[PDB]
Amino acid sequence: TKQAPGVSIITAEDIAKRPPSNDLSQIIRTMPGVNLTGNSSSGQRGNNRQIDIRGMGPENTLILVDGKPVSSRNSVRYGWRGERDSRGDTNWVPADQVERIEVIRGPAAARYGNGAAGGVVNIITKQAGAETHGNLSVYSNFPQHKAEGASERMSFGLNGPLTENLSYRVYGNIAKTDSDDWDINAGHESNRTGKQAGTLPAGREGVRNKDIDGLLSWRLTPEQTLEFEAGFSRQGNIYTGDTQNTNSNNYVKQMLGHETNRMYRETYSVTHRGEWDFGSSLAYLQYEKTRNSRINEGLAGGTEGIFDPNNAGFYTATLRDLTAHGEVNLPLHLGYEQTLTLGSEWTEQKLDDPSSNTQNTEEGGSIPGLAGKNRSSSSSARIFSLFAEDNIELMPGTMLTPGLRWDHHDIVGDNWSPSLNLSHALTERVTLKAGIARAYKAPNLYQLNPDYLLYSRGAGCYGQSTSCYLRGNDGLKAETSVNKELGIEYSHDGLVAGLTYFRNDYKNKIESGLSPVDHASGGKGDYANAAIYQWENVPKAVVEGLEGTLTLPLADGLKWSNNLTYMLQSKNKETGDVLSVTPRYTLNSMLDWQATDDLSLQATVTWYGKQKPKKYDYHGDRVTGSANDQLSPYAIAGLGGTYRLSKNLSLGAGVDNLFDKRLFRAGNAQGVVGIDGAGAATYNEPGRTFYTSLTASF
Ligand SMILES: O=C(N[C@H]1COC(=O)[C@@H](NC(=O)c2cccc(O)c2O)COC(=O)[C@@H](NC(=O)c2cccc(O)c2O)COC1=O)c1cccc(O)c1O
Ligand SMILES: [Fe+3]
Repeated sequence: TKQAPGVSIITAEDIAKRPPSNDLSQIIRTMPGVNLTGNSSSGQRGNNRQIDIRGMGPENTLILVDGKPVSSRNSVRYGWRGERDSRGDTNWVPADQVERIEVIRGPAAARYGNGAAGGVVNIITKQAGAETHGNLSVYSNFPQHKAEGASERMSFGLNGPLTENLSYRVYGNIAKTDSDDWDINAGHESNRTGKQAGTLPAGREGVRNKDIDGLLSWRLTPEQTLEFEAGFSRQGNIYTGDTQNTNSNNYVKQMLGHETNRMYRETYSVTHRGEWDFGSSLAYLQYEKTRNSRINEGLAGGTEGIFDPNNAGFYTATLRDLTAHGEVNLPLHLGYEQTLTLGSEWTEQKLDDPSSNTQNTEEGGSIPGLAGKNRSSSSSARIFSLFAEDNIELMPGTMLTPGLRWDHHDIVGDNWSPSLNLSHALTERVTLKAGIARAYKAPNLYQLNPDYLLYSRGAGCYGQSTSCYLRGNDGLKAETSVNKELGIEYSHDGLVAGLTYFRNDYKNKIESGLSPVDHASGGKGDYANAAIYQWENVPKAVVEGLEGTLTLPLADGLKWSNNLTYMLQSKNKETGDVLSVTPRYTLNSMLDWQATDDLSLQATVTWYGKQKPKKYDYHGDRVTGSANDQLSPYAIAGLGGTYRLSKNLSLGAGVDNLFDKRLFRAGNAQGVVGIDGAGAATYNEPGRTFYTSLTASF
């Protein structure tokens, strides 16, 4: 099965029958437990949604490629409301070179450590064979409404042997998703008056991709393998008017249709793999270098996250991320039969950002200990980590898996993340699973940095109208979460029925603070002597929900599958507001008809439940009017198919959103001056869209 309790596999076959436009989030999000959301509740950058596991936010979803971390979004400014203007990190590997995807949710993910408090998504690539193989994949879609951006995608792969002990695989992808038209939300925008009249919330950003990966596998002995791989990728956007607050100016408009951010991502990795008598061994060194070049934005008030016209032009933020990992695996023959794993891990994150730390203090007054001009660009953190797993067979069919992970973060201090995972055959058809772990979150380098400084004259300040600063805070604690799950699954002859309950108790969630810690001195007029807030740890928050699956084989050629997410709770227990905005439930339904040996056909439905916006504004006050708007439940249906022409050639074709259900971003969630709020209506849902596809492979 592709769904056990806590875990989902997506195969290459699934990727082909629900072909993604471009980013994998599209298909990853259809698993149980998984949503596609922003990180907090502002609605800012709300068309830039990313994979969210059990409502824990997408910063707590750790993305791996072939077991190796992706850190690139940590190169984008982390803003006052916990969003980055980033597309996330699931669009680095092209869909057609993926062998499979693993999604691991809650207690089974905490053993991976930093940033897995929601879970892990591990994107696995196809590997070289016994003979030389390769493929050519093309995809092209066609929206009904021309406003919306079409997508085109071309990718190859090519792999095989060279000597008897030498293998290679390479692939390369070129793709484009056109942006939505700059005006796509016209007539649907929130009410905009005075200076802000005419402003627009934006449609989906476009992107251009170039990815090129090369790998050599060398197995210098029967027991010993050595891999070298390098990746070069580049995403450049197509800008369509998006700004943090939905305000506009002339620089914004000048840039409509142009590249305004480009991310270059380079990865190099050496991996040694060892298999002998006492068991298995594995170690790797990865260097990820991310360059994030974008137009300078402002860092104050309504000017936070809009192109700054006084400082026109590009800056480049640089992320050097360094990862090395070691492990061994020992079968142990003892009074209980078992498997032991011992490992270290070391990472370094260097961040150079010459832009984010440049807000100055001439208006709100200055801040003792913080220079107003030429603050450092630099941040870094190292975590060292040790861990051990034991995989214990109590009695055949029953497994107990304890592990301990310890992490030393060189600023925040020591973390202890223990875990315990149980599975139990109760019957030959029924299996009970339980897991309880404490997962780990390192503050990001923006939260942590006393030189990172934002400003507002009042509207964004919690509990007051005066000017205020927000400041990074090196005193911060790590976020930890006690992720519980209890689940039960019937499985027999492709009949599958399972239901899991999960609760994550969430401690020290980091977030812009509520009380001033101090006041600056000096500055101009009514803004002088502004209040100073920091990034704080929220003492307690909770998420809670249900994951279900049901799979029935209607007849031989024909399979009916369903995945269910239901979100019971999502609560900042300090403020009482919600953490993320999710749909109350999500049901995904596929019917799969294997009509002939050669022709497969697929119908799908997704039902999304209601969605509620935040209740409180940036002041902490209760919102009014269109800031309260909710999104009603809706469903999206789709048909597609794949017709095999030969061993060497298949064709695909279908329609996403059969019934043309469309939604439109009206703005951000709350009122500001001149720009009424849009509540939960913060994203654009695309309409009917035809697509075709073609895959040739030897
Ligand atoms: O969405 C927000 N703005 C909107 C809506 O607010 C406004 O348009 C006005 N605004 C206030 O009167 C205000 C009254 C009382 C208190 C204020 O802070 C006001 O701004 C004017 O400000 C501006 O025109 C611009 N703005 C600055 O230059 C600025 C420069 C330095 C410092 C600033 O604070 C600035 O606004 C752009 O502002 C906007 O478009 C918004 C969000 C989050 C936090 C904010 O502070 C926002 O203002
Ligand atoms: Fe302001």
